[PDB]
Amino acid sequence: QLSDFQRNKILRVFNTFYDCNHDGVIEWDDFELAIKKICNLHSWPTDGKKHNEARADLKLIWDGLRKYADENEDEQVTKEEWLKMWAECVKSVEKGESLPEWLTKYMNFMFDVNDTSGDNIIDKHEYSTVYMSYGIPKSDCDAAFDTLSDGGKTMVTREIFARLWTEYFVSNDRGAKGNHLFGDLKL
Ligand SMILES: [Ca+2]
Ligand SMILES: [Ca+2]
Ligand SMILES: [Ca+2]
Repeated sequence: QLSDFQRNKILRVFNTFYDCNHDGVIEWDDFELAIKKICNLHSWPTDGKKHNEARADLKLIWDGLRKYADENEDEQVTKEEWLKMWAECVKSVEKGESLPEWLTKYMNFMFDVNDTSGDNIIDKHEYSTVYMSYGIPKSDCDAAFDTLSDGGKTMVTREIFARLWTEYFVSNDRGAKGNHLFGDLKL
């Protein structure tokens, strides 16, 4: 199963990015929250393309996560179910098979949220603008971004971001740069 390192990486994300209302479970309510949070960030109209567009993708993502981790079918993902899922989902990515569809779907969703200007590149400002809005300190965005972009040597494109996403969730390597996808970890 998952090491202390992996567990904590998987939990850190649960508590930070998924459990918006901060009550200890994931539900549709946390997603209506995200949508609000990102609209406030980018000043999208409550009813524009981006708002409804985003509401569609999250309905998909949620529907994906929950037909996947919600063993007990009550429309709620517990940390217990989250971890139980990730356990087998991880040992299955290190046996050859790729991620679940909903998880790629969230990754593209996140990428598009970052890539404000829409040139297919996350620049340092766009990055810190997002991740500061989830509580990650400005300095942990700068330390992170220098790692993910490789002091400027690598362009953070949709493709590169997806590969860092997988490293984050699955790698048991402390040296792996995808570890700092969501803000700098002291390792
Ligand atoms: Ca919640
Ligand atoms: Ca449940
Ligand atoms: Ca950009």
